[PDB]
Amino acid sequence: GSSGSSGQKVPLPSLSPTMQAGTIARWEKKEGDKINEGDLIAEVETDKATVGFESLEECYMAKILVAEGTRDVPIGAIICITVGKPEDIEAFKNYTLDSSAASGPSSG
Repeated sequence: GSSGSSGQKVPLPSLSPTMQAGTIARWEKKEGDKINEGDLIAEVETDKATVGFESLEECYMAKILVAEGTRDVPIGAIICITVGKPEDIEAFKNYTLDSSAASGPSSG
């Protein structure tokens, strides 16, 4: 078809039972920062408390769609992206979900 960008979207995983939405406490890691399985990727604030999202494996921060502090973060809402190499990060440095918006959440 078309082999261009090869990244991985990270859908805000429900770190709770009745978790409907969370808040990106902090991005323990940054863009271009190497991540290792277990290494804290970021913290999420839930009615329960501030949870810690661990990595699923080795990789690097592709893009951080949702920054830290973003409140009202729904479950599944890509929080960040991951790649297999840093040489791709750069390419992902300038990534946008469907280039189309005015001011705020639009989602065409």
